[PDB]
Amino acid sequence: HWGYGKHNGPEHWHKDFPIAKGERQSPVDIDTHTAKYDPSLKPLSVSYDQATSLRILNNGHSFQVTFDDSQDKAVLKGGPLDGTYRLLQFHFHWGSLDGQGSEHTVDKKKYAAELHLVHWNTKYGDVGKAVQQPDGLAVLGIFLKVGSAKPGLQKVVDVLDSIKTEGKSADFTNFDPRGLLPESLDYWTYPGSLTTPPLAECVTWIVLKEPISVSSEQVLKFRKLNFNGEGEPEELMVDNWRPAQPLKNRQIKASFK
Ligand SMILES: [Zn+2]
Repeated sequence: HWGYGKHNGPEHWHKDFPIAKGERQSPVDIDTHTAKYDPSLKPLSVSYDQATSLRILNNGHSFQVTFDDSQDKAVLKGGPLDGTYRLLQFHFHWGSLDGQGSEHTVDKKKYAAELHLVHWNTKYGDVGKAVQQPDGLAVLGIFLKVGSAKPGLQKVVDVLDSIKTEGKSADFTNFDPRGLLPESLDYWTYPGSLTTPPLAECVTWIVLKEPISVSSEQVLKFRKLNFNGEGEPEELMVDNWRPAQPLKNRQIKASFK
């Protein structure tokens, strides 16, 4: 069973998931000087006004907030995407200390955390089918730096004590993910993969340039979560990030000059 430790972490994943060594793996370092501005890229359309959050869950690798994706309520369109992508869930990756935690890096800089909003292409009908397609998923990635608090994150922070260990969930209705977005929707994009098993090469990555700021107290609460189930030896859920993978034959494109 895979994880982030010495004996089951990212450098082991290829044994159960050989696509780990594939041609379009994520995350990557974003070399800002090499990314080409693409004037044909559209602004991203984030339509989250009718989002319906359902539950918050500790899945043993991260925590996730899940949405009703049975209709087009919270959708991502435009940008590099063709078609409509439904929001299924968001989750985070973070570090043991503020100098690591993000999956993507920017000129090798690591952020304290990274938010992933996972969306699937409605033309494939369900997420299981979408992960089998090269354009099945769109993941919007947002960097977190530590400074001022993010008010729209606090409702999430405050319930994490109720989902400390793997398998715990709670109701998490009426959460508005618009409160997690930075001012600018300027972005980089590239074709990649899921960053956790099964590492499927089904993702159009959209990584926002502008980080959000969160407070030290907010990120400290992430670090109190446990990878373990209740009753097992306590192992803090920290450093749940995959390192940058080889870019290979890919171009990262920027929406902005
Ligand atoms: Zn992720």
